[PDB]
Amino acid sequence: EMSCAEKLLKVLSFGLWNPTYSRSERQSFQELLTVLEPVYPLPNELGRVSARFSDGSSLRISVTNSESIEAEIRTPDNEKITVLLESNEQNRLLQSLPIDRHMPYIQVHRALSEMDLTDTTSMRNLLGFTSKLSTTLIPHNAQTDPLSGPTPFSSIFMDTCRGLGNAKLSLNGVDIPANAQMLLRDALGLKDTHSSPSRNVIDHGISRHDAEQIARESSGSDNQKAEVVEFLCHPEAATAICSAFYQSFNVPALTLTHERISKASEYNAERSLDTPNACINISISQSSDGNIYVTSHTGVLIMAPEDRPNEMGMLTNRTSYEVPQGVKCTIDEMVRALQPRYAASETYLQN
Ligand SMILES: [Mg+2]
Ligand SMILES: [Mg+2]
Repeated sequence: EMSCAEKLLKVLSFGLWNPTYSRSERQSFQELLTVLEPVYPLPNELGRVSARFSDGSSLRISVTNSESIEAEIRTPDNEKITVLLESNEQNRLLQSLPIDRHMPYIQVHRALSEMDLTDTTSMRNLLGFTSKLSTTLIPHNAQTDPLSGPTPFSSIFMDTCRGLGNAKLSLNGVDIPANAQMLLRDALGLKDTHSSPSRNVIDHGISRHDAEQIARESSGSDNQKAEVVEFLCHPEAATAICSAFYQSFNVPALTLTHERISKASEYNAERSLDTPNACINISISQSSDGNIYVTSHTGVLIMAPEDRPNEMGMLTNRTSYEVPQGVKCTIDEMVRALQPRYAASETYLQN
């Protein structure tokens, strides 16, 4: 029967919300979608996405600047083919990929029927889904620019302390679980919440011994573990990982959605629900030429007015950037060199 990559390709071609799927099938297909990862795109691509499944199959999807879609599928038989896909109103393919697009509106998605926003777990679950869906590019101004103001990136290492062990993190699609993230925080030298990385890490990256230990705890085949190790030993791996946690990345998105942010906050207060103020989902990618790419997602709750059709949902902010060679893990270096791009979506719970 079909490989995972082939299953995912089918779901994407025909759309996750296809009438023939039951709720239970829709749920199972969403777990396949979790394997999709945004990666560094080629110069002619608006977005590139990659999934490597444990059955040995893989799917890489490229969207050209002209929104042409190509999907390279590798299946256990040794077969390797590139399929041409088209996005239409029926499949919502373009909407079902972790890519940024210019659009006249912030993209709206529907959550699966079983999703809710009761607690930490359910909120992290929703972000697990929305981090795989499309976002709309938003402009910043001097007021909302994460890279402007008196002290851009000043909170970065506290943000990293806050995020590690409390975030979804993948490196080349290899999930780094909570305990491995705590090891990673130690390896960076972030011993306490008011500290910055050790000088040795800044200059040489994470030690090979520390990198091995972190990769060991993580998912992945042995080859994929080697990928993670080689990534971690780069001085700019520390820059990538730390910079990804910046709390101010989503300020443009928060500003344009401030009423619905406020309504969600008031609604949860009123019925005493304990939800986090934000959830974090990060995918870092290094290409075989060594180029490092960060896609960082922050989800915050939103709620539409009572008289509007929707109720509770999530505002997802996607921040994308390259970490250039020679950018060391300091505030000044991040400010000097990083040039992020910002995009958002709104995803609402169903009836
Ligand atoms: Mg790679
Ligand atoms: Mg309403």
